[PDB]
Amino acid sequence: ATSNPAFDPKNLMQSEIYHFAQNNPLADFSSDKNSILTLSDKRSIMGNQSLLWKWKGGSSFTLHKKLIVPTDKEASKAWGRSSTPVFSFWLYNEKPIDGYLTIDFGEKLISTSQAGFKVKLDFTGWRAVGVSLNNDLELGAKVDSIRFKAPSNVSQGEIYIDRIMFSVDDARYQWSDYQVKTRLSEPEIQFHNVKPQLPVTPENLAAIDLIRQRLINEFVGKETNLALEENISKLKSDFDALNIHTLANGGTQGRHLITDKQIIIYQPENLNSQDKQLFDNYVILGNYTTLMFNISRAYVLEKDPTQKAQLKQMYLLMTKHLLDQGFVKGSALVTTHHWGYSSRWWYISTLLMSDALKEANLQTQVYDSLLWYSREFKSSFDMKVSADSSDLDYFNTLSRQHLALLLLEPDDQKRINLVNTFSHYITGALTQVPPGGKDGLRPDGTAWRHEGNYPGYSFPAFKNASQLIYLLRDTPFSVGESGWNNLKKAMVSAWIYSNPEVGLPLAGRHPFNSPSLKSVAQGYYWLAMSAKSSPDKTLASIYLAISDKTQNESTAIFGETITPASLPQGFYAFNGGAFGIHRWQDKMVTLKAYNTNVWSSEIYNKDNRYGRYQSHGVAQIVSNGSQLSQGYQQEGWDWNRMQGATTIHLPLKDLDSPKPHTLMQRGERGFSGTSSLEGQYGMMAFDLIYPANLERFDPNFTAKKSVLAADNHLIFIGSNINSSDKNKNVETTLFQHAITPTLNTLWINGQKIENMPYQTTLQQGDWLIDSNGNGYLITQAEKVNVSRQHQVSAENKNRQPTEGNFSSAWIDHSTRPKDASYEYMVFLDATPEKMGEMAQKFRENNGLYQVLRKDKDVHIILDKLSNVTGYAFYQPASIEDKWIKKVNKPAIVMTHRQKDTLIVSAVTPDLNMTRQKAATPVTINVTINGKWQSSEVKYQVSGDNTELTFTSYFGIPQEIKLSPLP
Ligand SMILES: CC(=O)N[C@@H]1[C@@H](O[C@@H]2OC(C(=O)O)=C[C@H](O)[C@H]2O)[C@@H](OS(=O)(=O)O)[C@@H](COS(=O)(=O)O)O[C@H]1O
Ligand SMILES: CC(=O)N[C@@H]1[C@@H](O[C@@H]2OC(C(=O)O)=C[C@H](O)[C@H]2O)[C@@H](OS(=O)(=O)O)[C@@H](COS(=O)(=O)O)O[C@H]1O
Ligand SMILES: [Mg+2]
Repeated sequence: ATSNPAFDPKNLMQSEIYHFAQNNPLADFSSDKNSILTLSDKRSIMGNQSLLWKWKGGSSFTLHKKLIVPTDKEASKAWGRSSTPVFSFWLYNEKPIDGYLTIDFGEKLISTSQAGFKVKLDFTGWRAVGVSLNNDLELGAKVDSIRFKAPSNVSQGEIYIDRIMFSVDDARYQWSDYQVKTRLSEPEIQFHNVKPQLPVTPENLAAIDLIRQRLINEFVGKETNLALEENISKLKSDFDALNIHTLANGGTQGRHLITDKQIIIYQPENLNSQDKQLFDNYVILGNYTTLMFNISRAYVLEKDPTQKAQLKQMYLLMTKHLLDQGFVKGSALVTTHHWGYSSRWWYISTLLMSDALKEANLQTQVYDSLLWYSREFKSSFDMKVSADSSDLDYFNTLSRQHLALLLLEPDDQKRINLVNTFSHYITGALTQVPPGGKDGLRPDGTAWRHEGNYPGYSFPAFKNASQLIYLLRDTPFSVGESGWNNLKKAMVSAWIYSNPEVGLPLAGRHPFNSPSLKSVAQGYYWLAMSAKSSPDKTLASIYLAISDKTQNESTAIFGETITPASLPQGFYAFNGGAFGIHRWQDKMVTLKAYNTNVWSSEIYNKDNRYGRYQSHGVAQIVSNGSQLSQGYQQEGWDWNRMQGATTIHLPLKDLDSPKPHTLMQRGERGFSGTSSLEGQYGMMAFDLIYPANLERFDPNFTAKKSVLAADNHLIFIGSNINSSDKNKNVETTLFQHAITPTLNTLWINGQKIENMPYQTTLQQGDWLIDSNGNGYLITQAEKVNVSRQHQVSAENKNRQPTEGNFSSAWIDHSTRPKDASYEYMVFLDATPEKMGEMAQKFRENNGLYQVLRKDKDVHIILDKLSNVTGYAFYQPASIEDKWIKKVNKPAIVMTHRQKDTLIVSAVTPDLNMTRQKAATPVTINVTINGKWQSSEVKYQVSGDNTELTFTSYFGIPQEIKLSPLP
């Protein structure tokens, strides 16, 4: 504390704190005859002493401090967000008081003399009080008096006060509690309860105790963001450093506990050097509760009985210090927002210490406290299934904590009702199709957070949701088969679209830091072993592949011999992210588009700044293994040249998102994505349309981009490519990868190229092989550039410069000022000898494929290697074709004529929804030439032709096998 006024307009953000760690510490305080002020070193919040106030009822003391109270607007301007000036302090009662402490603000006040507030004194332990001086008093600039009046209707009494503070605080975070009413309240949990109730029986109680034990087992024998410490020397050393001691008639003294978010009320950047030094002595709750958990785990594993007892005493003392510090029911502590980050491992520690807390008579206090602070999560913790219940962050950061809270309930019947209700909650959250863009699983196996398919959030949710189902398995509390089935679909999908990292197009805002299925591995074991007919051989076979375990290892793990899954082969459509996956041998190709319902990219203030082209009709090829080891290197990466994309090559200042904070650019129409045929063949249809008026986006940049994928190959075609500037800098990237000693060779037309730097220009009938063994045959292009070159780029978080050496090739569309086009073919198993053979078949009147149509209405690709035809109806149309005559909606149709049958698939990749509305099915009428008889696809012969009726739900393809009528 200084001689300056509070909120000194001179230095508004500098908190004025009465902590008494300074010379003449009571200088600014006066008392009436019926009050006595002493320092005590018995307990304190900041510095080693607190104000002991002995009083008779109605007696006052006065703090004399000039307050220049800012408006909410002036506070907000000073800090840069919605702010209010706050008055706060800590008080300790050694015994409860039945009445109210009155705090009054005014000028030159005395016992007998503007505005003020009340604090109920019915409690023991530390409590914090924090009120907005502008919004929470029942204030003219001349305030110099803060009068603390003991309650009238109570004969005498005593109170410890510390850390009386004037600060600028976040306007969201002065919360009401059992001591103070503010303008803000986080209402208490009100648990839902499902009927019928399960009875208290030995069988149901035993199942509850086995669920608790199974949780203990998971935490005592590696969690992300759990700073595990197993060295007991280290736990004892950290614990002693808390300087906790039990006091005579109750409570503790030890270092003050504060959450990472509670520190805001101090404005610590702006603290005077004296206050900062004391503040720096606080303990961050996150660290403290992590320590409680590590001690609990060590306790559970400890074989030495002396050490074991010591670890229990350490845990219970930490528990007593935490409760006495005011982390108790009815104590807001001004705020506890983002409570999970500070407390998640406290919840889990209570499972391990449940019997110790029972014996110490602390279980009801710890349960009431955790329940109270959990009210921040009321939307999930109440356990009433809603459109928001499928929250993927919940499944990651809160679901096991939620279970642990319920198991901590002291009454047996209520504990069984809560865990029964939880099982129903989790089942519904894992079963329902949330409307619109809300979080959760989807029927194609995509899994959404931030209103789209998001592996970076779904992968940790899959791990923990699988664990939850496994914890409850084979009990009266087991998750419904419908939730198991949905989660299996999403997790088998993740195995398909990862190799073992998700591709660049699925990286969300973390390009070059893709999530890996390796982090989810244990979830496959958990979900396999929780099957109704356990083990689920598909999920077990994936667990062994991903975890690098052999068939010989399977018997001990699963109780029967299972062969590790081979990599999935064929084509899989995922219109939930307007993508598809083509798999052949050890390669995965991620084909990705975007549309009204699928954002192109997530770009934040410091994430994915150059990610504009993440979903521009990309076709990233990934062999099984590290993507970095295959040359997907962020340093020097040209963000313009995403593999398969058609882009405008821009300087990075122009490619950067035009929004300083968040942009999630959605497309201009519902239709773009993929479809599949026989689980083997795929097609992408991408209508590249830019916004009419977004800064840095050329409103006239357009392209129609189709890909047909079958076996070892993909046919890429593009048409109707345009820009505002005659296709200047408009380019289609064949590939880009870093040059390393392992990635040193390109082939061009049978010649080995290793020089750096190197440039050449190729054209129709030329071919290349990149260092990852992908071959590219140029089948239509005037100008293909190939470059081995030093590149300068910038990293996606802070735009700081990077550099690296890269091999790349791209089509230059500037040679066709209007409606530029391309065709090329990729071989996934290319060798110079096989590419010589494919080039020869291309020169033989194109024995590889034929484009039957390539315009703004339809792209039709006949693959002559596979004998499959792909039809990208960008618009409804009548066509001239052997098989297809007409389609009445934008759609993707595919055909395969085999021996005695014609197989037809159809879909729209349009999800037919908004951010708000549920997807509904689209009816697609596909007329085919000839008379056919036979899948849920309906057909009707109609003259010399056959009407097929497809139902496209969430872009999930349907197919039918037809055979000719005579
Ligand atoms: C603040 C911001 O830039 N984005 C908001 C999200 O926050 C980020 O995402 C998450 C997360 O999803 O866990 C945590 C961090 O705050 C940020 O990286 C997020 O807000 S959240 O309440 O913090 O989670 C979302 C809201 O959820 S959502 O649309 O799935 O409903 O809003 C983002 O904009
Ligand atoms: C999409 C996203 O940001 N997800 C969050 C995680 O970050 C990804 O994973 C990790 C990582 O934790 O190694 C690092 C990068 O930030 C992302 O690639 C991660 O956020 S965190 O900022 O890394 O802590 C997790 C945190 O989960 S936790 O709450 O289990 O610790 O939240 C993600 O899902
Ligand atoms: Mg003090």
